Amino acid sequence: GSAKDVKFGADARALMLQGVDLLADAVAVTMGPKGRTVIIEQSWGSPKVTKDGVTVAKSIDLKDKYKNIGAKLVQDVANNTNEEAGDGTTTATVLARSIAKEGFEKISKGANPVEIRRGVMLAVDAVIAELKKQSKPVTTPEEIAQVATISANGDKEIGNIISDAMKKVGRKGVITVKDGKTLNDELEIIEGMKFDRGYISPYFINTSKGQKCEFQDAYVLLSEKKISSIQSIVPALEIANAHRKPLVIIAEDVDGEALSTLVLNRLKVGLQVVAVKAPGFGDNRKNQLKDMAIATGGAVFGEEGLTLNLEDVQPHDLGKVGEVIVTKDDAMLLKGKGDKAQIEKRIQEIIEQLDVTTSEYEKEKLNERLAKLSDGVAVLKVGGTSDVEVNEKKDRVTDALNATRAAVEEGIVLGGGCALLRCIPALDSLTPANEDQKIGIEIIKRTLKIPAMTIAKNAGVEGSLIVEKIMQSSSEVGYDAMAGDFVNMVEKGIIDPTKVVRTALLDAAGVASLLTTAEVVVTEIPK
Amino acid sequence: GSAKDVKFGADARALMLQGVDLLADAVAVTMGPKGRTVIIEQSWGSPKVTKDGVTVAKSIDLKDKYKNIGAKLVQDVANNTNEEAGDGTTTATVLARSIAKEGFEKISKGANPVEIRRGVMLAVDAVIAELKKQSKPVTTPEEIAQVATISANGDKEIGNIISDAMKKVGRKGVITVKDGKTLNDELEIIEGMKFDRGYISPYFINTSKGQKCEFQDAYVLLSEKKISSIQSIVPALEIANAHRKPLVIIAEDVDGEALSTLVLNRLKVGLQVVAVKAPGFGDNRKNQLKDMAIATGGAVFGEEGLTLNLEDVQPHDLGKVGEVIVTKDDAMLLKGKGDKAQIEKRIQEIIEQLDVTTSEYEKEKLNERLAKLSDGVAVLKVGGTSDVEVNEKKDRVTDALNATRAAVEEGIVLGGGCALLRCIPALDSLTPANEDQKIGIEIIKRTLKIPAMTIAKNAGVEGSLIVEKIMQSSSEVGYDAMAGDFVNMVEKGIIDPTKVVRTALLDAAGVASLLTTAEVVVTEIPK
Amino acid sequence: GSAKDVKFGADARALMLQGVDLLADAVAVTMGPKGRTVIIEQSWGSPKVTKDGVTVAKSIDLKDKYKNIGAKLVQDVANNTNEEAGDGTTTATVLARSIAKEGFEKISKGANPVEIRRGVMLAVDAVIAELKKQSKPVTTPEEIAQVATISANGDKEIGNIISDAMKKVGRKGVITVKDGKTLNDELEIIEGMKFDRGYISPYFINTSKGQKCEFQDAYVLLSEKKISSIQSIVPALEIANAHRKPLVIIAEDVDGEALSTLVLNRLKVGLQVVAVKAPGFGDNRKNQLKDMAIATGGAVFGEEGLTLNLEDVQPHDLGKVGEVIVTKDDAMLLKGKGDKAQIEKRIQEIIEQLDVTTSEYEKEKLNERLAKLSDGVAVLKVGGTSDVEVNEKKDRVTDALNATRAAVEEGIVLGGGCALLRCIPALDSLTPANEDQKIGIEIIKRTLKIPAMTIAKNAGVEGSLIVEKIMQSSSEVGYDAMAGDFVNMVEKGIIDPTKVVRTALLDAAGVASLLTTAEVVVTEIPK
Ligand SMILES: Nc1ncnc2c1ncn2[C@@H]1O[C@H](COP(=O)(O)OP(=O)(O)OP(=O)(O)O)[C@@H](O)[C@H]1O
Ligand SMILES: Nc1ncnc2c1ncn2[C@@H]1O[C@H](COP(=O)(O)OP(=O)(O)OP(=O)(O)O)[C@@H](O)[C@H]1O
Ligand SMILES: Nc1ncnc2c1ncn2[C@@H]1O[C@H](COP(=O)(O)OP(=O)(O)OP(=O)(O)O)[C@@H](O)[C@H]1O
Ligand SMILES: [K+]
Ligand SMILES: [K+]
Ligand SMILES: [K+]
Ligand SMILES: [Mg+2]
Ligand SMILES: [Mg+2]
Ligand SMILES: [Mg+2]
Repeated sequence: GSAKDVKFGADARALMLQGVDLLADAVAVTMGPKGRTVIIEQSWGSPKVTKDGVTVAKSIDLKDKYKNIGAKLVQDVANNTNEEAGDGTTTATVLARSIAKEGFEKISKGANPVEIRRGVMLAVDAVIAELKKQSKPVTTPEEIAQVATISANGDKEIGNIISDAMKKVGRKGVITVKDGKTLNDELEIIEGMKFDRGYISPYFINTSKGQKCEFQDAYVLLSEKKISSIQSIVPALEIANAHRKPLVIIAEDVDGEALSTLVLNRLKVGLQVVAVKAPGFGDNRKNQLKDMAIATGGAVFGEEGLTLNLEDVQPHDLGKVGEVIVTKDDAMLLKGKGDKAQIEKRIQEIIEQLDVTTSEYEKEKLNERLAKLSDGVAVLKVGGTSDVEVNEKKDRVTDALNATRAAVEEGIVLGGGCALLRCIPALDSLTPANEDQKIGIEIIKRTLKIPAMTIAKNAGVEGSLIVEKIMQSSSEVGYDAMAGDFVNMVEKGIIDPTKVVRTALLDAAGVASLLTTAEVVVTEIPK
Repeated sequence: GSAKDVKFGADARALMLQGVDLLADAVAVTMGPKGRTVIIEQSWGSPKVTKDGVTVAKSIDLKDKYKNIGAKLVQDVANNTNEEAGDGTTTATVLARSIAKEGFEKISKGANPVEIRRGVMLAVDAVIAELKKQSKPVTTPEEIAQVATISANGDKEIGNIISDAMKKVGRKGVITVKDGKTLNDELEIIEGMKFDRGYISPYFINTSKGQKCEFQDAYVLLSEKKISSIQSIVPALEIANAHRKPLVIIAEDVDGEALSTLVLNRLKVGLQVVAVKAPGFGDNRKNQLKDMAIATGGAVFGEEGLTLNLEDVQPHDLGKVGEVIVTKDDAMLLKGKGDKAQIEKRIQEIIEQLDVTTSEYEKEKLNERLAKLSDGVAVLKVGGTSDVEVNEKKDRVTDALNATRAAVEEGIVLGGGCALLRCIPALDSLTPANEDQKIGIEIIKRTLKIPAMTIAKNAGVEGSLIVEKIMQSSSEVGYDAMAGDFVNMVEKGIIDPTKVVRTALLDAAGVASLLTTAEVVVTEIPK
Repeated sequence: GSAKDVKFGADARALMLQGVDLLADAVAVTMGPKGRTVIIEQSWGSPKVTKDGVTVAKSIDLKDKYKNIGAKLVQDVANNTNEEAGDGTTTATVLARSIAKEGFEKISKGANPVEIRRGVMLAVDAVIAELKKQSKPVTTPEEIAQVATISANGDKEIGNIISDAMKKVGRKGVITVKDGKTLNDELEIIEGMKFDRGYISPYFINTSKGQKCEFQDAYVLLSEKKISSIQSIVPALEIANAHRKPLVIIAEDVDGEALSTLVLNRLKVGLQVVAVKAPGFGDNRKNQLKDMAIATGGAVFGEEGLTLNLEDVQPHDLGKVGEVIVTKDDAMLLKGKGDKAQIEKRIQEIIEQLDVTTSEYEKEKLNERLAKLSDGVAVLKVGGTSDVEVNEKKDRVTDALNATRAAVEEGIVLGGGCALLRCIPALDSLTPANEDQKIGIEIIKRTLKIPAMTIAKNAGVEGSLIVEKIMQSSSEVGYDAMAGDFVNMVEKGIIDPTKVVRTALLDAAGVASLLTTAEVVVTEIPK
């Protein structure tokens, strides 16, 4: 319904290329070890300093709508690369700009850009097959540290701390990045079942040094329903007092009558009890209670299908731990006495629940449940003096974690853009179906030198000479742009994940080669 | 009541022709195998790349209201062609522009454009009769693959996957296109009675390998009313326990009492039961329940007319299945033991229900029920690396499905615009009533060369020489613009549906010949 | 989504440096004893005159977005230095401007600004280690007075009054600044437990000379619940009348029946009673009541876990005070007769509660409770003839308290910028890893003379000659810019807190060295 402007052919393609060139020229300055940063103004306060390609891409829009179309398409390239792999967005941006420029140069009257796109995709398939052929799996934690160090702009402390976290909680474990109140980065390992639910009554503290509740070899009473009646808590207290053992009551809530009974028996006769609210909101709360029951060797009272009531409690029905810490903010359970076979069965059930899930919010919850049933979670606290420093370093820590996970799942190739450089003879061994497919294959072949050229150009040297000397060298030798040397890349640690490289190439090609099929561009007339 | 501007004659016709010419020049670049794409800016995000004619047409509005009138009329041409046939909108746009231009050139003082319109419609009737005379029915799945390949811009994989879907679910079956999370396209065939309602309680899972409920040779209890009381569910459980067979209960819902009984019997004694909500949101829900009862050999309980009660259930009253799969999001019934004659009677009743409806939404539900009763449905998942490529390919998959259905229902003619080229002697055999009808017949005769000329022009060659060489050749010889040679069109697979060609010609002519009857154009003053 | 402007390299860096330079040039005029003030217009009335660096920094925003980015970054520096330390924001501003300018000058094609940042942070670590080596603890109240005098722009009366406050309530005690209605500053020491709730009924006044209620050796009845009934107040009156001793009833509230009984007993028969509302809203009210019970040797009635009722009150259950003062607005308790070891246990419990707190709102509440239990609080009332004068002097009093607290916790170094000047040989004893780290070390080395140069430049002398003559002198000799001569800084009292100096240096370096890594700046289009 709105009035439209319509452009045809080379003028529209030139304007779209100007937009692509602006966004890629702003992104490409951040590539490699000698890459620089981009300052983006935020409308609500302090500006953001970043070295992340998708962050620079997403934060650029142009007043010219023909240039903004190309900007949005390269934004789609960088965002798809960020979603699929979590790293390699700058590489994807420069590859997409190169494919778009070389495809725009090759459009003539007799050219068929759709067949050029077909040739581009065939060449990308060949290059991805070569990348999977030349990849090797990660088998040492030193390779993990090298991947996390390269992906964090040569920061060996971030690589070492990610390697330590992955040593402790496992290669497929849960690691969460957050900010820190200290100048230095730190790694905290949370083992057992720790959840962020504190006390219900402050009077339950029996360790005034840390203002916390401390028991050893304690009974555990787990309730799916909120414990309200006094008759629902008297037999459990009777068991816990007749056996002379502490009692941790984890429930949905505890009302005033049961709280008054617990606090009276704590402050008057000296009963070792503590009440903790059940973590979670909804079905995940019930799943976490079942996990705690299996880990502690108890049964959950208040079942909505089994109807287990709190008035007939047996000593075998109660779970057992060998240490519990209850703080005002959180509570943890240590060395639960649950049966190992049932714990393994619950772990297998969680793993099989992970196979059918697509919401990507239930997967995180299930992974957290699996981690709490296993060696635990790792928290990386990122240090700095200001919020802008912490955000800039946290983007790099997230990049290193994503690249390390991709290297774990799919292996490693040579870093520095040399992996794409070693795939050129696999395009030289290709027979095109026609001239347009040949044009597309040559477009991809010329594009395969772009990441190494950009990394060398950011280092202040002539990238074409560097790429020529890499291609004249052996297959193990590439260019260390940090030292400015020609080195064995595996022995020097410059390595990339295979997944990141192929994700960047595929996501750049699929959009740029479709952008180079256009003849007419329709925009709205600006108001 | 708004102030108006009024234009007379040749200036108004020139402005409307400028609008028609702009829209047709933006649409015509997408025609043929060597056609290109159009990028349309979307206001909310990523732009849209398309080769579809009606998408380019509908997305163009002009600030000049006199040009916008012609643009809206040729939009109506493309939209009517899309509604009737689902393909051929670019052909319709270029035919409409040709008729409008030739009719605007032929208006003089002594001319009668209404009689010119009469001659145009008479010529179009002659051409449509010739097209139906020269059409051939589709009798091989190879022709199906050829039609779907030509309609999907020469993609052989889309044509092959549509041919496989149409082999499996039938030539009049249900085939639904949707997006895919994988780079490649896939075809999923859903057989039996699968609906979008999963379980009710997660305790019914007896196969945790895929988090699903798995039974073989199960009883089915189907209820049109909600199952809430204990006495509504106890006799059915008694029958299922006495005969020692599983029981799936498909109802409107299951309230807490019956659900508690079902879960308690599932967990404690080990009763093989599962509860599923009835699919649908109204009358279609009851129709689907009746179809399930006929397919499974049972009866629907709680019927509004028959008044069947759940408190007196017989073993013959329950339906039977050979296998039922109940997952979290869907449930399916396989190998129903219903009577074949009643299934055929229900199928015939559904077929006769299709002949007395025109809402185009109940028709889809009736076709889905017919597919679930006889052959199942097919789902084409379209692959790509980004959403823009997925949408661009999904447009062509939809075009190929529409063209294949049109070819099934009405047959095929020659592709490449040669079918319209072979209808010119039929116009040479006509005798006009007067001079204006002769003018209209000549307008249609000159218009009939336009699609082949446009297809050859987009390929980079001179279209007039190509059209002359086609008309000088045999009736089976046309121009392969993809290979750029002169071939047997049927043997090379370059074929079109007759319905698409005649729909495009009729829809272009009816609006453009009425546009060429105008003398005064009234617009609003732009505020 | 908004249209963006993008700038590259030296032009963007020049604009950002222009913003940094304007903000630092407005802040730097306030540095040192001969610094001047800044008048900031306030939109709701009288302007604000200030000598505080963070106040000038926070109150400057620019219409040019590229200059505003640098202004916001130096504002972040000053705000961080204000939050961690409470002083030294002008020093941090000038250090940040120096690091930003020297880093912008050193960027070339072959330069790597990230490694330059690495060298900057390594040099700052060396300088902070040297500062901690050359620091000495505060051991005399004369040093406290000297620190508070230097931090209050040479006002020896503010330094003397802060030294007296820290003599009376301790160096870790609670000291609160507020305005005064008198031209001169004054210090008020509040001992005992004084809270903000006066009487309830005006008939309780037994000393009309000050309109106050005055008892000596009084019983104290504390209630956690609202005393409302006759039975809830009768036996306390019975024992206080049988022992012939006054009664102070501190409760949540007193309803009409109990209040009528108390007023009738006071007016008719002459009962020495007074009712006081319980200070606080929430858990802090209950904690203050427990503090008063431990201090007075009584028990809290109406406990939510102990359930102690007001109908069985014993003489030992009541607390005892040596003197109570009750006025209209406040009430205080003096010489409570509580057991000393329980008071010490409560004090240690409060101290251990202070170990785990992060809200920084409960921390001041716990500190106020600890002050009301150990040694009272100090209030500094700032004098002046107008509100602008009182605000300008209150800023300096707050600066002096913050610097005094930092000197208590972390020690002192030489004032006048000489402490940073004595850390230059510790950078001369550093071996850089490469050329860019050498550049960063030289940037910090040239930056270390900036505060002394600015202090000397504000005094009207040539700062470079002063800094050269300081560095040619002994390690104890600096420049008194107030007297304008070279003196012994420790013997003249010109000393700084170590924490303030290291906080300013670290906060300036961490942000300026990250600002000097930028190559692209993205701002929004000004609407
Ligand atoms: N010392 C080095 N010598 C040569 N190449 C290096 C060196 N360190 C890293 N690289 C290469 O530089 C690239 C990393 O660049 P960078 O991390 O800035 O961008 P990216 O991974 O494409 O995207 P993103 O901006 O999202 O992180 C990789 O190809 C990596 O192999
Ligand atoms: N290889 C070929 N050689 C010659 N003509 C071809 C070839 N492939 C397809 N055609 C012809 O090109 C036309 C298809 O063009 P296209 O599908 O772009 O437009 P359309 O059907 O008019 O509209 P729509 O945009 O809705 O698909 C048909 O007439 C078809 O017969
Ligand atoms: N008489 C003096 N001679 C020399 N230097 C002095 C003298 N008095 C104070 N100084 C120095 O001047 C500096 C104090 O400056 P000023 O208090 O104005 O700013 P600041 O501490 O950087 O920040 P803020 O504006 O937040 O107070 C300190 O370095 C102090 O040692
Ligand atoms: K980057
Ligand atoms: K088309
Ligand atoms: K100052
Ligand atoms: Mg990276
Ligand atoms: Mg088509
Ligand atoms: Mg100061």
